[PDB]
Amino acid sequence: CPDPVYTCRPGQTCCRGLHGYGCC
Repeated sequence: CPDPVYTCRPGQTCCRGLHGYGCC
C-alpha cells in the first residue's frame, strides 16, 4: 500500500502476502 489512500483501518500495516493486497 504505497499510495496515500488507505484501504484498511489505521495503525494496521499493509502486507502483499495473499494474491490481493491486505492488511496484517
